[PDB]
Amino acid sequence: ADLEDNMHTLNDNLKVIEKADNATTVKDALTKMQAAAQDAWSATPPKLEDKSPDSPEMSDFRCGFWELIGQINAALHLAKQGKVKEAQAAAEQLKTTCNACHQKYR
Amino acid sequence: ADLEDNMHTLNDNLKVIEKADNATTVKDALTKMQAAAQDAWSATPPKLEDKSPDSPEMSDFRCGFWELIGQINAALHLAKQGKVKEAQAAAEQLKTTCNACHQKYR
Amino acid sequence: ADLEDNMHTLNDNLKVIEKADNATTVKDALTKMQAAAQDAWSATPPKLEDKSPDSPEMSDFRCGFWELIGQINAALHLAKQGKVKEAQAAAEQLKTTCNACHQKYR
Amino acid sequence: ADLEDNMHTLNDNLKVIEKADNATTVKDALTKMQAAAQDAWSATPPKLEDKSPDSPEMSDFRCGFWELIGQINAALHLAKQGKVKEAQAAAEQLKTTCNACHQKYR
Amino acid sequence: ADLEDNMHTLNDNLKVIEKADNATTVKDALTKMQAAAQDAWSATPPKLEDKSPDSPEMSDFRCGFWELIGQINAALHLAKQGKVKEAQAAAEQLKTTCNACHQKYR
Amino acid sequence: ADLEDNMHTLNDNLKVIEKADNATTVKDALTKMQAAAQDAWSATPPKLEDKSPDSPEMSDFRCGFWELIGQINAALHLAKQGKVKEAQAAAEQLKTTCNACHQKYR
Amino acid sequence: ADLEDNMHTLNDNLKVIEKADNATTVKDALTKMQAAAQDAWSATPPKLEDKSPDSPEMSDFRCGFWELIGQINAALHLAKQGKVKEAQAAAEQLKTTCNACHQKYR
Amino acid sequence: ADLEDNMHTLNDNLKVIEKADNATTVKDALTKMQAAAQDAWSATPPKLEDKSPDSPEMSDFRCGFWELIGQINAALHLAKQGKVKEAQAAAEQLKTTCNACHQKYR
Amino acid sequence: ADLEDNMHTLNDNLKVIEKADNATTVKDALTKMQAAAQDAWSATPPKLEDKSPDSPEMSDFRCGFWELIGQINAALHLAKQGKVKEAQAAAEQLKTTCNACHQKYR
Amino acid sequence: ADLEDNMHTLNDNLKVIEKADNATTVKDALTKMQAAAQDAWSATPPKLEDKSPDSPEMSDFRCGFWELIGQINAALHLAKQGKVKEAQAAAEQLKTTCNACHQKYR
Amino acid sequence: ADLEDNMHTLNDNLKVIEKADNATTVKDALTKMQAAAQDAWSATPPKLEDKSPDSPEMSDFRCGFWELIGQINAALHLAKQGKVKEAQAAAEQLKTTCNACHQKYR
Amino acid sequence: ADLEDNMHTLNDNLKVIEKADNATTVKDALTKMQAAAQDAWSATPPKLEDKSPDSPEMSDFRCGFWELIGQINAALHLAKQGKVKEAQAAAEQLKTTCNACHQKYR
Ligand code: HEC
Ligand code: HEC
Ligand code: HEC
Ligand code: HEC
Ligand code: HEC
Ligand code: HEC
Ligand code: HEC
Ligand code: HEC
Ligand code: HEC
Ligand code: HEC
Ligand code: HEC
Ligand code: HEC
Ligand SMILES: [Fe+3]
Ligand SMILES: [Fe+3]
Ligand SMILES: [Fe+3]
Ligand SMILES: [Fe+3]
Ligand SMILES: [Zn+2]
Ligand SMILES: [Zn+2]
Ligand SMILES: [Zn+2]
Ligand SMILES: [Zn+2]
Ligand SMILES: [Zn+2]
Ligand SMILES: [Zn+2]
Ligand SMILES: [Zn+2]
Ligand SMILES: [Zn+2]
Ligand SMILES: [Zn+2]
Ligand SMILES: [Zn+2]
Ligand SMILES: [Zn+2]
Ligand SMILES: [Zn+2]
Ligand SMILES: [Zn+2]
Ligand SMILES: [Zn+2]
Ligand SMILES: [Zn+2]
Ligand SMILES: [Zn+2]
Ligand SMILES: [Zn+2]
Ligand SMILES: [Zn+2]
Repeated sequence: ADLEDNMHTLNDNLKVIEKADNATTVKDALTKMQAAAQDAWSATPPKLEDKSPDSPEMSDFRCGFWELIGQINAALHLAKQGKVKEAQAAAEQLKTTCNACHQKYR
Repeated sequence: ADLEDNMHTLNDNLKVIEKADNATTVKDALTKMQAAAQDAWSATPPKLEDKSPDSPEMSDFRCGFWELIGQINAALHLAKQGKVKEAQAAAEQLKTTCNACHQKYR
Repeated sequence: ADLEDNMHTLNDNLKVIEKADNATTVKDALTKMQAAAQDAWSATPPKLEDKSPDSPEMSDFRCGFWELIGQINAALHLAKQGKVKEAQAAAEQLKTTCNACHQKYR
Repeated sequence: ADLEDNMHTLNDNLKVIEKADNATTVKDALTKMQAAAQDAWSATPPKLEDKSPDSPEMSDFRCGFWELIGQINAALHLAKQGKVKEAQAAAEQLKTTCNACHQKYR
Repeated sequence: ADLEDNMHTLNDNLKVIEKADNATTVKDALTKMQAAAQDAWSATPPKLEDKSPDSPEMSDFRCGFWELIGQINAALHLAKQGKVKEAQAAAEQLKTTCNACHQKYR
Repeated sequence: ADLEDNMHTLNDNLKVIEKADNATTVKDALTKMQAAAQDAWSATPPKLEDKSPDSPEMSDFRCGFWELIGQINAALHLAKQGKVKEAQAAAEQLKTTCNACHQKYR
Repeated sequence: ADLEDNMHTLNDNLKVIEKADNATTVKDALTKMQAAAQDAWSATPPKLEDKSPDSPEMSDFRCGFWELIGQINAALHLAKQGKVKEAQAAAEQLKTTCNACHQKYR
Repeated sequence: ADLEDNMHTLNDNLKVIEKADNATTVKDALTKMQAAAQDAWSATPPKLEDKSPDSPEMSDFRCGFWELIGQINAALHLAKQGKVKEAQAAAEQLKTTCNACHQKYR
Repeated sequence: ADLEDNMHTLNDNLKVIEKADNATTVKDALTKMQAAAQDAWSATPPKLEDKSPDSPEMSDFRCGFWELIGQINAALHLAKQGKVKEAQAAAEQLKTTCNACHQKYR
Repeated sequence: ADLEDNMHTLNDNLKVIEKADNATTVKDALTKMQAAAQDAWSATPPKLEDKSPDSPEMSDFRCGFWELIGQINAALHLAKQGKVKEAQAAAEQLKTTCNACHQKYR
Repeated sequence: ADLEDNMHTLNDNLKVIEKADNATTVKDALTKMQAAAQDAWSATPPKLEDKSPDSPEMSDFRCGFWELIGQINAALHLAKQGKVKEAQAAAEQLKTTCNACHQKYR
Repeated sequence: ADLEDNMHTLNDNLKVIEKADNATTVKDALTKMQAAAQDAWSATPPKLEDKSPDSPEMSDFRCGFWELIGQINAALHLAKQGKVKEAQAAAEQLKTTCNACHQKYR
């Protein structure tokens, strides 16, 4: 998957997460996100095509995915316990990371 | 994944395939369509919910999926061989099986 | 397992599913049922031993089994989500499929 | 494997089946057929190159492989029990499906 | 599975074993009996709930189950060696174990 | 792990189970208790080293551990079914087992 | 393996352990002893065939085997920790178990 | 496991590692510690629940965990080589990392 | 593998990649660099041995590896797609991340 | 598979390879030749049945297979790299090892 | 296992195979023999410790082992087919290979 | 890997072997050699590019790798027992095979 494909995947499964009524739908959504983020953190966004890889921009970009992956895991921790409303809340809090990286680098 | 979830998956991956430039991307997108159609065949569409599980439209519905699952495999055969533009021509040709079921039951 | 033992398995797990009070017992009963039905779909029933493998009755006998596994998958989908009562109700609708085969071929 | 390769495989292992004197030779032959049929049912025969995939010809073609796979499984059921003569008989009965599809579509 | 479910499972496979005509079928019945006796040994029978788990009754009840699992393993030993009649005679013999626990705690 | 390590492990997970608010957390605590009780049953307590392994003390010490592993398995049965409160009441009950062995060999 | 085969296996690995000069070799000998003692505990010795499986003799015979498997597990514990001499002294000690059952049922 | 239970696990295995006399106990303690720290790196500590997921404190909290797993990997590297005392000494240096996090965030 | 062992691995595989003529060779060499960098991130370089595990140079060191591990994944993404000369241009570009860390800490 | 069974396999797959247009087909055919030659090396040809297992013709026979198994691996190396016409030139060159053994022992 | 223990294993399983009454005991004895012979083919016998690794005697010693595994594979091939007496007779021919090595090198 | 790549691998790990101070470093080095030799024995050296594959040169070349693989296994046998000095000695003795094949065919 390219970068855009993986963003589309995270976004879709985020929508599945809010629509869900049970923990298994949520669990499986989060796992697909977890795979899209893993495939994506090594990508280079078009806005950073002329930075060296070592620049603080590109390492802040990598930092955004690791923070994203951290809270995806936190949401999965809740889902695997059956706490559907608490997982949906945790998944909502994930958008702060989404937006922060979008403001700077998208 | 409910039925429309998996319909959305099929649609997204049709779009990934038409724009790809390698067989790896195409292969993986096909594999996801395979997963989606397997989760979808045992579902009752809304417009068929009041007709018996034996009825010929329920048989004709689940027959449509195995025809789809067939041509996905066929396309997947071409992609596993590196034949990327023929795997893409087979994915383009998947739409007439999509339309046929849609005209009848969507 | 022979055909008669698979049928007795299918029937055992309907009682299990109906008396169940949690989703784990239901998913496991529905999993054994999928096992018994997979093994039984290739069998030859006493009253069709007379007949050709490509006869209409044998093609229909087999096709009645593809529809039972279908509905068993749908009910497993609910049970995996923790919806025990929806799972119970979907399994009770399965007896439409048992009856339609029995009338023709038992 | 192309379609012809897989037909050659089924035919060879069918010959191995009649030559056999033990259940393991038979079991392993049937398993190779089972894989050739799986690889083959999504193929398009030259005689159906101009039918749409949804036509009753192509779905009857798919139907022939599923009936074939059903009795391969039945033969394997016998072989895995040690019943060598009964498996060889079941494997012989498979030729009806072979011939029926050959008459129409080969 | 509760205790009663696993008892019915033991019963069913005793019948399956007596009518079997090959070793594969007895082995699988013995395998399922083993899985049943393993889930059941830690359960509490209705007539021993009013009692501490370290009482000799709970100890003798668990003792009966390990006696049963040994006789199933011995029978499974013979079945894995193709001795259908010997394993069948062994399965019949362990009825003496089922009965011993029954006129005690059932 | 020595015997003392596994005792501390048993103790920790009893506390974890009493404060849990979901089934996933009790199941894992029970799973770890099982792994602990399995490593510990073949150990020799300090007050039974001066003794042959076939003495009734070593036999009753090992007897206590199999009593414990049964009660953990019964509790694990309820937890796997989502019955958090029942499994929690079951975990509390097996404290009677921990104490019985303790005022004997500790 | 019959009972006698597994006895010879126990004997061989006792000798292998006494002459070993490292932990890997004792661990594997203890592992094979474990596999031997597991296959053997459900067998019936020649001098206890004239007897019901719930007699104290069959119960004490099976009791001896669980005593043995515990001492092998304790020795395996030390070997996995690299304590060759301690595991070697532990293997020698369980000769007292082999002898106890022998002047009883052999 | 919650954050507090993972911390109690991390602390348990430091005592295990310090009192250990072989490399197998150390590698296994260090493996449990890696488990507890992996599960805890995505948690939210009481005193930061107030705060944004992309706040400096949460980014720092997470980053303090990447350094603890790092050092735990290094100590596992030694323990896997059988260097128990070097492994013990590397683990005792781990408390620099525990302290630096506790001062800021406990 | 100590730190210089894994540095040597990275260097050798950089040379394999520049001279390869297929993506399989490049893919596998990249996978080995992945393994090497995973074993290397948790190591303390000599010139940093006296600075605290918290120090910003230790953080800046282990940050450098994840930047390297990132671009290896990125190159590995291109190789898995068959893009051999672009996977090689990405491996050529890996050197500026090598130099950057070397100028600072080698 | 008896010896002539596996000879037939080798022959069929030589023909698949010469006509293929991709490395996937060639790879899989080579993998099947690998399986066939592994099953075939430990067989005694008819014209060598009365010569001792030590005899130099039995040694020279089983030496011929490892020479064949070698060049199959070598061809398989080229196919795994995508070099389809060089993998096919190596498969064409396999025949001189076939002929050499045939002239001597067929 | 050392060379002498592997030989004692090889000899143990010949007696097992000769006294066996079913194909399962034979296949399992022949499997242990293949294990012992695989581990022993790289050993150095007492009377060749004097000698070079590329000496004619060591090359011959090793080559005598490739022929023993060969014949053990052939006998396993029969035992896997349920031909216990043919398997027994093929194993009794194995002692030609044991003798030829012993005369030269024991 | 080409032939030269694999020779470089064996040589590197041989250097790691003499530098090592523990059995795990040695074990892992030998395993990487074992894989390089496996990948290499089917190769054709430049000096034998004009020999037929069946010539005694090319089969002596294959013979050199099998002797090499035999002693790599012997060294691994020692390493897996913890005998580091004895494994380093066995690994040193391997150079005779290296040199012998280098004199003739390199
Ligand atoms: C940086 C660390 C990011 C994080 C965290 C997330 N996204 Fe993102 N996103 C990012 C970039 C650099 C881009 C631009 C890609 C490009 O090719 O220009 C995007 C884009 C998207 C899109 C648009 C997809 C498309 O069709 O082009 C979507 C739908 C999207 N992003 C969604 C999304 C969600 C839901 C996230 C959190 C769960 C998220 N992104 C995080 C960079 C980063
Ligand atoms: C029957 C055998 C079908 C085949 C083959 C395909 N689709 Fe489908 N589709 C089907 C139904 C019954 C429905 C309605 C489902 C509902 O719950 O209302 C759909 C719907 C879609 C949608 C929209 C989903 C939504 O927004 O609710 C899409 C985008 C879609 N289908 C796409 C699609 C594609 C791309 C297919 C083949 C490649 C395809 N469908 C096949 C039934 C069937
Ligand atoms: C055909 C496609 C069938 C479907 C679907 C189901 N059943 Fe069936 N069943 C079928 C036949 C032809 C027979 C008779 C076979 C014979 O040898 O007589 C049966 C038998 C049963 C039985 C009695 C079995 C016995 O112990 O003798 C039962 C209890 C039974 N079947 C139950 C059952 C249930 C609950 C089903 C749906 C879940 C079901 N069957 C489906 C053919 C077919
Ligand atoms: C349809 C559902 C089929 C079934 C069932 C079987 N076969 Fe078939 N076969 C089929 C077709 C459409 C063709 C023509 C392929 C082509 O490229 O034109 C064939 C051909 C064969 C062949 C010839 C192989 C060749 O070298 O071209 C053989 C040997 C063959 N088929 C054998 C065979 C056997 C043994 C079957 C049952 C076990 C069998 N076929 C089933 C279609 C179908
Ligand atoms: C104790 C050590 C037992 C052994 C060994 C066997 N059985 Fe059992 N059985 C036992 C109890 C305590 C009960 C009552 C459980 C309850 O909840 O009431 C039973 C019951 C049965 C039943 C009746 C189930 C029903 O739904 O009516 C059957 C059919 C049964 N048991 C069968 C059975 C078989 C076949 C056994 C040996 C193979 C066997 N039991 C052993 C206690 C014990
Ligand atoms: C015997 C059959 C026992 C059972 C069941 C349980 N315990 Fe145990 N316990 C036992 C002994 C012989 C000892 C002494 C071991 C020694 O080496 O001295 C113990 C000790 C404990 C301890 C103290 C550990 C410490 O480091 O001080 C604890 C906390 C403990 N045991 C807990 C415990 C729990 C929670 C149990 C049930 C779930 C349990 N024990 C059962 C013997 C036996
Ligand atoms: C019962 C609880 C036993 C334990 C523990 C051990 N042995 Fe055993 N042994 C037992 C019996 C009933 C028999 C007779 C079996 C028969 O079929 O006659 C034996 C026999 C042996 C033998 C002789 C085998 C032969 O072929 O002659 C040996 C060498 C032997 N046993 C060894 C052995 C060892 C080494 C044990 C402990 C590690 C051991 N036995 C324990 C009963 C029991
Ligand atoms: C942050 C990155 C931390 C690291 C690294 C370590 N600890 Fe920690 N720990 C942290 C917090 C924020 C807290 C308090 C959480 C709360 O809910 O109050 C803790 C707590 C502990 C405790 C007490 C746990 C309890 O049972 O209440 C202990 C014993 C503890 N921590 C130990 C510990 C050790 C040994 C560490 C290094 C190996 C370590 N912690 C690292 C935050 C962080
Ligand atoms: C830090 C984040 C580094 C990155 C990225 C790379 N290297 Fe490295 N390298 C680093 C250090 C601290 C050292 C010194 C280690 C020591 O123990 O002294 C090295 C050393 C090397 C060496 C020589 C090793 C030796 O002979 O002792 C080589 C050949 C080397 N490094 C190569 C190399 C390559 C090819 C890299 C990227 C592709 C690379 N290094 C990255 C620290 C870091
Ligand atoms: C010895 C080292 C051999 C090598 C290399 C190959 N073959 Fe072989 N082949 C060999 C023998 C001893 C026999 C006779 C077996 C018998 O039981 O009579 C054969 C036979 C064949 C056959 C015909 C089999 C039959 O119909 O009975 C074929 C088609 C064949 N061989 C093909 C073949 C190919 C294609 C090879 C390399 C690619 C090859 N053989 C190698 C011995 C040896
Ligand atoms: C060389 C290639 C051999 C083959 C093939 C077989 N044996 Fe062997 N064996 C060989 C040697 C060099 C030795 C002596 C090693 C020593 O340290 O003295 C042996 C030894 C035995 C023994 C005695 C083992 C002992 O306990 O001391 C036995 C019982 C034995 N060998 C049996 C045996 C059998 C049955 C074989 C064929 C299946 C066989 N050996 C093959 C060398 C070789
Ligand atoms: C034949 C059976 C060989 C054995 C055993 C070993 N090596 Fe070798 N080596 C061999 C050949 C034919 C060649 C030439 C390759 C070429 O392309 O010309 C080599 C070469 C090497 C090299 C040089 C690598 C390079 O950069 O070209 C090295 C470092 C090497 N060989 C090392 C080596 C070691 C350490 C061995 C034993 C463990 C060993 N070789 C065995 C053939 C054979
Ligand atoms: Fe139909
Ligand atoms: Fe008792
Ligand atoms: Fe940072
Ligand atoms: Fe030779
Ligand atoms: Zn991707
Ligand atoms: Zn989408
Ligand atoms: Zn779904
Ligand atoms: Zn069956
Ligand atoms: Zn029943
Ligand atoms: Zn194919
Ligand atoms: Zn053929
Ligand atoms: Zn249960
Ligand atoms: Zn332990
Ligand atoms: Zn046995
Ligand atoms: Zn957790
Ligand atoms: Zn604790
Ligand atoms: Zn390392
Ligand atoms: Zn074969
Ligand atoms: Zn060994
Ligand atoms: Zn022996
Ligand atoms: Zn290679
Ligand atoms: Zn190198």
